[PDB]
This record gives sequence, C-alpha cells and structure tokens, in this order.
Amino acid sequence: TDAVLELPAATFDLPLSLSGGTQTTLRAHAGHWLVIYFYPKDSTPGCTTEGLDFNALLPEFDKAGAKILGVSRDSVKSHDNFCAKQGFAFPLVSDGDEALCRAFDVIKEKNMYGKQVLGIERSTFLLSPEGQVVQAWRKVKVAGHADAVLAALKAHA
Ligand code: NA
Ligand code: NA
Repeated sequence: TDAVLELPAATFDLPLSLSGGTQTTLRAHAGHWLVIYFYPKDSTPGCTTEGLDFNALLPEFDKAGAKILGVSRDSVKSHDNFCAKQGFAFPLVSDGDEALCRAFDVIKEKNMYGKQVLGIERSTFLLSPEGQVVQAWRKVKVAGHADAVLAALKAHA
C-alpha cells in the first residue's frame, strides 16, 4: 500500500561494497530509515554539490535515526578519494555492476548521438524501517534537494 516502488526480494541481500572497504546490505538497515541517493559520477560538480549538501545535514538525519548512502558505479578507490577530499561522513556504495541501480530502475536510456545511450539518472529514495520504498525523486534537481529529502523524511517518520 505505501510503497511507490517494488524491489526484487534479492535486492535486499545484495552485498554492497562501500567506501572504506566494508560491505552492507539493505536488509542490514532494518529498523531505521535509509536515504539512498544515486548520482552519475564521483568528483563532478553536481555530484560534489549534492554530497556536500547531504553531509551538511547529517546531524538532522541523525536526529531522525536515519542513515544515508550515496551510490554511483565508481570504484571503491574512487569513492575513498572522493570521501577523503570532500570530508563526507556517510558511506558511498560502489555499484560497479549496476545491480543496485537496476533494482531501483535508475539506469535510463536516451536516444542521442544516433545511439541508444544508457546512464545513471540522478535519483533518491526513502526506505522505511521495514524496507519499503515510500518516496522517490527522479531526474533530481540538486539545488534544494537534500533539504527537501530531509523534510520528507521528517514528515514520514
Ligand atoms: Na573529489
Ligand atoms: Na531501512
């Protein structure tokens, strides 16, 4: 009833490689809210702006017991460098095989260059303590986005 997106059951058990060398799974986050934001490329202007915006709001997400994960298909080492340079205090998922991206249907196609071109569409989701995807933002506008996600989280929580 309250889900806006249905994930395959296996999605919740995928090993997600994080910055810093550990793995997590979505099921491992049971019992608390989770914000998952997908972005197309480490260390680019929009992705850096977005990450810094979430980072600045961490204490507000903490107040709500929520955790955040950023996701792109960059490598663990790329993510480590990005986190260190920017000072991010939340993890980044290295979804190199786009398994998590496909589950959330964020790999979108565009007819461009006389080709069918597939890429990550900037998107964010709110996952409830019981693993339901209860809100989505697609084709995300970075300006104001982290603030809007925090507001929605508070309203849902
Ligand atoms: Na960087
Ligand atoms: Na959760």
